[PDB]
Amino acid sequence: PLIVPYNLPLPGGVVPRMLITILGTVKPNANRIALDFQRGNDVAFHFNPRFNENNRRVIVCNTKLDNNWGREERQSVFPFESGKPFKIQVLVEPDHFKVAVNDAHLLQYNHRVKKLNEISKLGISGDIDLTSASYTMI
Ligand SMILES: Cc1nnc([C@@H]2O[C@H](CO)[C@H](O)[C@H](n3cc(-c4cc(F)c(Cl)c(F)c4)nn3)[C@H]2O)n1-c1cc(Cl)ccc1C(F)(F)F
Repeated sequence: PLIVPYNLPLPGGVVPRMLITILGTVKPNANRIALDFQRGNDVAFHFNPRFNENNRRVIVCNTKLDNNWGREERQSVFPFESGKPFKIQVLVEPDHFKVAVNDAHLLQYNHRVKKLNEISKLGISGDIDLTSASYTMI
């Protein structure tokens, strides 16, 4: 097992064709999950499934620069289920991050932070148990 919050180092940051794979299980009474692609204390890409925001399931994606959150990107397609195993894949593409859950494409998030090499850490937090987190260039 892996400790949560988990820090997956990205020495030399993200680069196109980098495939990050995370394997785990959502906890039985999960409230939220978060992946944080960090550039120091800024968050180039925050991917946040909320099991209950205003009584609705939603994935909120955003960038935090200099302590302030920008323009939220929201989507109602929500494949995570409490108590069930998951596989998240994040494929870094030239102009966006592609996100797939359990081999099904979920969403993409266009790069706001364009200096990709400075996005040096992936924080993985929230209501999950984690078994694997790594990346391979494809
Ligand atoms: C309203 C509102 N309700 N939530 C948010 C923030 O929305 C952001 C996206 O826009 C991030 O999701 C922030 N966030 C979530 C977490 C996290 C997630 C986890 F799952 C865990 Cl486990 C964990 F510990 C931590 N840390 N920071 C979250 O606090 N905002 C919001 C939205 C905007 Cl655009 C601007 C300002 C706010 C503010 F926070 F000030 F209120």
